[PDB]
Amino acid sequence: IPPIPPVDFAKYGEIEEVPMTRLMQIGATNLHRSWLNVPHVTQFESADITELEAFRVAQKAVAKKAGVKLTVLPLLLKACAYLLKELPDFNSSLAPSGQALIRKKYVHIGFAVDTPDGLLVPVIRNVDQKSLLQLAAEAAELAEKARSKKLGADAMQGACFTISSLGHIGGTAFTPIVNAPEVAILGVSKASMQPVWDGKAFQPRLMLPLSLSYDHRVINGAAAARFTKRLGDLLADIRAILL
Amino acid sequence: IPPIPPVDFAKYGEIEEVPMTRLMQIGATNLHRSWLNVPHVTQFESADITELEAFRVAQKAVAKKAGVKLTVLPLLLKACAYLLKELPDFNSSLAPSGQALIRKKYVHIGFAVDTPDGLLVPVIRNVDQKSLLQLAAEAAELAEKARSKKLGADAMQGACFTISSLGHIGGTAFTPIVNAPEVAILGVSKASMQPVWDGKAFQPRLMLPLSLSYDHRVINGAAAARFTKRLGDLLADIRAILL
Amino acid sequence: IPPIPPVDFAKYGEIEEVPMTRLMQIGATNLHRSWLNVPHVTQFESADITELEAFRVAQKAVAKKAGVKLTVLPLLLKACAYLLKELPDFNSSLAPSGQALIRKKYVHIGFAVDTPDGLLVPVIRNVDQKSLLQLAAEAAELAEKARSKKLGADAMQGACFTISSLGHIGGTAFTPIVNAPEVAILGVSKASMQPVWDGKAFQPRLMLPLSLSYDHRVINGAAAARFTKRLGDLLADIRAILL
Ligand SMILES: CC(C)(COP(=O)(O)OP(=O)(O)OC[C@H]1O[C@@H](n2cnc3c(N)ncnc32)[C@H](O)[C@@H]1OP(=O)(O)O)[C@@H](O)C(=O)NCCC(=O)NCCSO
Ligand SMILES: CC(C)(COP(=O)(O)OP(=O)(O)OC[C@H]1O[C@@H](n2cnc3c(N)ncnc32)[C@H](O)[C@@H]1OP(=O)(O)O)[C@@H](O)C(=O)NCCC(=O)NCCSO
Ligand SMILES: CC(C)(COP(=O)(O)OP(=O)(O)OC[C@H]1O[C@@H](n2cnc3c(N)ncnc32)[C@H](O)[C@@H]1OP(=O)(O)O)[C@@H](O)C(=O)NCCC(=O)NCCSO
Repeated sequence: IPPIPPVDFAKYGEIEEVPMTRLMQIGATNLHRSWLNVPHVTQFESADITELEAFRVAQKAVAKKAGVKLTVLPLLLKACAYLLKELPDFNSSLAPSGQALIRKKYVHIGFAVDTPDGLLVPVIRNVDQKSLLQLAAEAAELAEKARSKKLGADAMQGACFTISSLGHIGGTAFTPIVNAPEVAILGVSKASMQPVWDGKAFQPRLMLPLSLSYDHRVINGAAAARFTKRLGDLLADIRAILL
Repeated sequence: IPPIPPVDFAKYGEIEEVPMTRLMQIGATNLHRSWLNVPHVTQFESADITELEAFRVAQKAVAKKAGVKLTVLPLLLKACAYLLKELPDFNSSLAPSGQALIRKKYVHIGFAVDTPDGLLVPVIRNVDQKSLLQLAAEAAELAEKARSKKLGADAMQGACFTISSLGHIGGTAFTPIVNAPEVAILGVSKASMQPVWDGKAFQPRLMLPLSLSYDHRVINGAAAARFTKRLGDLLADIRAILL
Repeated sequence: IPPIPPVDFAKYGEIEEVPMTRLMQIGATNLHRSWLNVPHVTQFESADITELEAFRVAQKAVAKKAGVKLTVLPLLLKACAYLLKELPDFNSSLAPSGQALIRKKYVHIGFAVDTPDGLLVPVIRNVDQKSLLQLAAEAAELAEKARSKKLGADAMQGACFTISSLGHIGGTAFTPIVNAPEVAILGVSKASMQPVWDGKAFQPRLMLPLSLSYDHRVINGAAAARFTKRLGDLLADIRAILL
């Protein structure tokens, strides 16, 4: 690939060189490798989490008794685990021959944590088997280890899918980069109150923005529009996961 | 381009290898080729199809008498053909010297069909010369041949522009990949009722999400913001095509 | 990278070859170089410019007396200069060793101008030191020189960040390409009246669509969600820049 020509940046004013941490560098190399290997598409959707939110907030007592804080992330993790089992193509990777998919029968899910030194993506194993407060507690433990640089490589391996959550900061949508050899990544942005038409008038519903980026060699657009659609349905009524 | 390192995925759980159809593989190779050759931008827009819809639905009788089903796709196809003639840069391809555009004086348009074996994009020739019920009928014939694997290569060649429609499934917007050597692709997502300000109060209008991805070497951003804008205008009043 | 196979386009109809200007070609080569080097993410946001607009429109008299026309671009330029100093990572470039950032202590900002021959991006130097009517006047001078092909290379060098504005044409959002070796680019689309919930009811606020694309090797997603968030806040009350 052509390189970018070097520029004497100090011609224009005062410059200062600050160096990258090895995590940045590792991170930089991996994203570039994914960017060049994966033909990326992003499918955007909005889920009505009006009732999910009222549940989350009413279980605050139980959550405080268990020592966990229940945010939207354990709820996303449960729903995606369920879906990764209903739509296995999303749970798989392109074999190195380029002529097969390796379907994973397990569901481990990574989530992006933002630390001073760079990005880490700890993995929760067998997300499909834990409950909302287990996932709540583990998510929190892995994030504090990540931030403390006390997270060990054992816990950043073997993920099938990644959730990248910026809802705590802001934003309307974004287009995340697939962590190859995974095939998809859900980005989550900030929930807003919005008018949603009911057939007769607009009702304020609390809408969660979802951005699913995917590897188009493996996933075609209708399958991904279908994934986001089912996720939007599961989050509108999480009791459907009981069925 | 660096490859992605192989991972023993079976360390983490049970795996199963399922193979890709030759269509997937063909598809995979082509998208990767487009991804690396085309600097992609996506321009998003929403068109008010409140009146277009009421027309579509009122002509249901005529459509049933002709045996066709009239969806939004023949209407998109007519409007894009008209526009591909008003803005010829969108109707062209970058010559292999890299120093010229080959302007096509014809309008043939492909549309993405989703089949069990992978994606096919049949082509309707001379879209600019057929009527809404001709395009309606041909679209339907080509899609059933595509699904029946009875579509023959003659009909997947010489397209100038592609429409990729997921409105039947869901979604807010997405970023399609340009089918090189074409220069643009319109993605269409699901229409929603939305509040649109009239100067004094918000009115429910039925809004169609459009995502136009384009080859930025050939098309600059203002030309594409202008294409989506004119398309939004043509769909708001399709009688302007008579002018 | 594999090339795209040549197609005899004249099999399908009449073709015409028209050639690219040297600006297109230069432009084409640079975008391709950026596309392959930068792993791109776009973060979308909306800023409430209801009060900013009423200010802009009330200062029309002062502006007419100074000979300038004050649009939203000098206001974007001031706010981004302020922010490029609060968040210096956005004001920097990846050193050629790939292991350091070169932090620029200056703020010069480029803006995309659309001319018949192709795209030019003149640079305003030391944006952080000029006022709204200085930036208003210079922006206008550089754009008319650009359009007159009388802009000279001196003025297209040493930029730290680019603003690409299509608000004058239309569109909901788009994903611009980073001008390497810069690390981010703000795209601006058309402002719309929109319902924004106040805790009790929806209020029409005039919303500006922002699309920030960035070089993910250098900028991680939470930093960019934070940049767009602060910009949305500065534009909601530009007096915060006085603080
Ligand atoms: C650890 C975590 C992954 C997840 O955090 P979390 O458990 O959702 O929440 P948190 O950080 O504790 O913040 C929680 C508050 O914000 C709220 N919030 C979280 N998601 C929200 C959403 N999507 N919408 C609105 N509000 C949200 C929580 O519900 C919570 O409310 P209270 O303060 O009232 O309890 C996140 O802190 C993080 O670091 N994200 C970084 C992701 C990233 O950097 N991606 C970059 C790569 S881009 O390809
Ligand atoms: C054949 C077709 C292209 C087009 O189908 P179509 O003719 O528009 O409609 P359909 O499939 O018959 O479904 C029609 C129903 O959904 C509705 N629908 C279609 N577009 C709609 C839209 N954009 N918004 C809302 N509803 C829509 C129709 O109007 C119709 O309504 P009724 O059932 O009441 O008549 C589509 O079936 C298909 O396979 N699309 C796949 C595209 C794709 O996979 N892209 C992937 C690559 S991503 O880069
Ligand atoms: C010179 C300029 C950069 C900026 O123009 P400007 O100073 O904002 O405004 P303008 O062109 O004079 O048009 C101004 C009118 O549109 C309005 N307008 C500008 N931005 C607006 C916005 N974001 N929302 C709504 N309206 C807007 C102005 O406020 C102004 O209103 P009046 O006519 O009532 O005064 C632009 O003309 C241009 O050429 N943009 C091209 C960008 C581009 O091509 N990008 C492509 C690469 S894509 O990666």
